[PDB]
Amino acid sequence: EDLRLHLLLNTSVTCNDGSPAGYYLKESRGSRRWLLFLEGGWYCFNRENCDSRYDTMRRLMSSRDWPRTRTGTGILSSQPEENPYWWNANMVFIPYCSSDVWSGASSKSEKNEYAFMGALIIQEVVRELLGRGLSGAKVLLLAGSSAGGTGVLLNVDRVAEQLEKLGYPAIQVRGLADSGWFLDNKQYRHTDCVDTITCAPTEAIRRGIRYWNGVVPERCRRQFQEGEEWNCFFGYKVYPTLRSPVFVVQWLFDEAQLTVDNVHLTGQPVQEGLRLYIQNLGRELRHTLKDVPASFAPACLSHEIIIRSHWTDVQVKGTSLPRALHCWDRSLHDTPLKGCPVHLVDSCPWPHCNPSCPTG
Ligand SMILES: Cc1ccccc1OCC(=O)Nc1ccc2[nH]nnc2c1
Ligand SMILES: *[C@@H]1O[C@H](CO)[C@@H](O)[C@H](O)[C@H]1NC(C)=O
Repeated sequence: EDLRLHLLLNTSVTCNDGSPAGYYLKESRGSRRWLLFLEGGWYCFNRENCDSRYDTMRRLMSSRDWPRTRTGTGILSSQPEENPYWWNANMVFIPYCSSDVWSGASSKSEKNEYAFMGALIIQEVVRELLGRGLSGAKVLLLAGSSAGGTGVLLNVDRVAEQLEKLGYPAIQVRGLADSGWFLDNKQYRHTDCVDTITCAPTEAIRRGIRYWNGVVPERCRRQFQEGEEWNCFFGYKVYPTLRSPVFVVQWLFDEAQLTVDNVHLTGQPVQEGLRLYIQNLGRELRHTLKDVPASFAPACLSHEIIIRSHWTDVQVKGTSLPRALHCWDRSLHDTPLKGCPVHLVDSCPWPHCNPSCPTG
């Protein structure tokens, strides 16, 4: 009940169906910390699959049925028992209603059945919050899970630039990308992109960018250039182009990654081909995080962590995620810290080799 809905006052910034986008807010009068969380929820990339999403996932495409309040959980909780890290922060939950991995900049019109405005929704939320206390902030942490985690990578630097051009260069913009660090790897079984379920992420995102009028960070765009902006949706490719500090949270054996790799576990014995596939996926993920100084990557088969009520339970090398985020805060005061690590990547090679992995 802690977060209260506000629909955007700028009615031109809309969910997929043209209804107003919005945000849920719980203010903390004492605090100059602001947490803006980007909800996840896959994406759609053509008329037919967006139509189907509108039938059975309408809250991800429309505000018409949104409730007036939401309960803050995990990193959005205001109870220190549940949220050791930022329980006293101003809390913002931004519903994902643009189906575009937070990248879109296109309105519904005579040529567009749907609006894809994810990148504009974030900018408009930031603008409207500045009159609600964000103008006094010292840190704005843009966080997100799954498609919202990818959205952090695509938008954190644009939020920084926006605040600079609005006259607030003192607000420190940082990112926390959870479960949004995907690999454009070989699938375990492969299909040509002939419909929605057969379309590999690289091809689905390439089509999505054109359907959404998707935008990516400027430095990444200049590296990959026209026709190749889909590359900037892959964390290991976009991360090195970013200037804002970003903490990366990623399960080594993410269930969404395995799904897009056409791996479906049943509990039956894993044979050698699939064993090597899974072990190689964990090794590749670990490799992409080698030069990411702020990261938390447990060897578990799971998906998302930061808004889960029991997010405090998982540890890597004996350090929980709330502790690692606290150590990250200390490291950004402006040399490593004794017993306060920020780079926590498991080295064991199979899901649940870490005993603190979520049970399910
Ligand atoms: C794949 C990919 C590559 C680069 C960037 C984003 C991305 O995808 C975002 C997402 O949200 N994906 C997703 C997949 C499978 C899922 N199963 N359940 N939720 C799921 C979400
Ligand atoms: C409303 O949003 C649109 C799209 O982002 C933007 O072009 C316009 O300037 C905004 N209007 C105001 C008053 O902020």
